[PDB]
Amino acid sequence: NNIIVGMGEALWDVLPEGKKIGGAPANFAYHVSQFGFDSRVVSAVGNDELGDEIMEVFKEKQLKNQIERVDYPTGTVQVTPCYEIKEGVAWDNIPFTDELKRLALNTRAVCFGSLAQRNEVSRATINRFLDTMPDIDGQLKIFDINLRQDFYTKEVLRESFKRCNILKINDEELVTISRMFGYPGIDLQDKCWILLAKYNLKMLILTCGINGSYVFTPGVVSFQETPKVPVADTVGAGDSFTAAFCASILNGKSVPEAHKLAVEVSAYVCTQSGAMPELPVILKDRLL
Repeated sequence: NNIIVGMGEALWDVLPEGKKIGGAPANFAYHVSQFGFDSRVVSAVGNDELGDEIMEVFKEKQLKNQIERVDYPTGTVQVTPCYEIKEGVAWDNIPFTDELKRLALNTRAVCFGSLAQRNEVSRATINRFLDTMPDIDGQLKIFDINLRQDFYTKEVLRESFKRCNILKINDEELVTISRMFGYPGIDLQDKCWILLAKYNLKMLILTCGINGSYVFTPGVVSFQETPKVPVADTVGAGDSFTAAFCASILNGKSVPEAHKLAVEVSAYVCTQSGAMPELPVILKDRLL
């Protein structure tokens, strides 16, 4: 089966200058659909104006979804270089429905993060989705760990490492994990090797910002420099990386080919103001 799912938060980044849609899930779903995949955003919003607004934007972007309405406000991040991630919100309460069960059974690749597991309701839904979803036929379960503030526990991380088969992590988050799990003093690569082997990962993607990015597979490292481009805004670039990497791997590309496309896609997205720019056709051609 066939469907690619981005699952987690969907919210408004409410800046003094106005508000903007945010959420790694929708961004991943969007970018994977640029590469011809049938994608769904799985989240929840409130029966409120902000929720209606989100749903209209996704309609406008032609972004297909299985978003439920729940009895909690649509999520927001109040922005002040500082972020208040409002709690007790709709995306903390994504329900595990009969329909979501069926979606999980039919899902080819999913990407999920840590933030949307902070609350017991969404955490339970996410884990049940993953445990329902098959993986014996090359399906991808991508944990784009994305640590936010202090919204993570050791148990949430450990269970997610167990459920995923691809981890995407940055070099500072890798330091944090290594501290939590008792190997802080070793080499960067050795930290990655532990995670790759311990959790039987197909791949581990390590991003190091201006210092490039790595993809680890057993016995093999792929490394790419980060291009310097004229940044408009980096919003959505990391999600577009994950989406392009996913698309490439599912298309049958090698890891080095996937890694290269992911870097180029991220670089392009950084040149654009919004999180969901239409991708260049010459980058889409890479999956021919």
